[PDB]
Amino acid sequence: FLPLYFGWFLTKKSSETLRKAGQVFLEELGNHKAFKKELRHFISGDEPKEKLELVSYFGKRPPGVLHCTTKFCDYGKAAGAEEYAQQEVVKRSYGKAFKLSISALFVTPKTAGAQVVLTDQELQLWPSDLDKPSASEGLPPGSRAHVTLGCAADVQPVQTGLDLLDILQQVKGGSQGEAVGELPRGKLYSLGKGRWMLSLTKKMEVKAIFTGYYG
Repeated sequence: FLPLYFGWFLTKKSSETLRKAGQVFLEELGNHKAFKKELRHFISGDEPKEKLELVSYFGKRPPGVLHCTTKFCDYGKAAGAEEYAQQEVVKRSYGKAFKLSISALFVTPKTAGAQVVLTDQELQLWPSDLDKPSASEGLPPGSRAHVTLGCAADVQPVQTGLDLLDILQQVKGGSQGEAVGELPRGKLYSLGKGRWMLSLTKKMEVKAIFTGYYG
């Protein structure tokens, strides 16, 4: 019977490779004071001065090896769960390997992730009844696809996908900056309100298995 959720779980090698790249990006935001000051300000505003390690702040992360979620099923209880799981494409894809393209890394006051750009084949596994469709209104299907690398202590890692969409909505408008500058792996954008996106000069391909997770 049905899992807590379905998704693509990264292999040991790829999970550590993405983990490290996330870490380094947090350290770059934290090592340069233009960047840290602004993130620290939309995190804590005018709270008592306090030291902040971004890698520590984003220490919380959903259980299990790193993953890109498709459908939350809650063991059959969530809406659309049986209809998702009965699909031949899902049955067929279970236990099989995929490669996920990571196009960007992003951080907000609530979360740290990697944007996934799904192939057309992988989109056949993307559900069509996701919550808040207004949030991705006018964006291609599969826009919120992501791997959550960390989130702040009182944030549900589901927030990560909404944070990504919000960034993609702003960049569809053009309220993206010109890049604040270059980092080793690409152009860095300050979108405002403590939101940062690193657009990778070259996409990272990470290996993963499509399967189900139990709690």
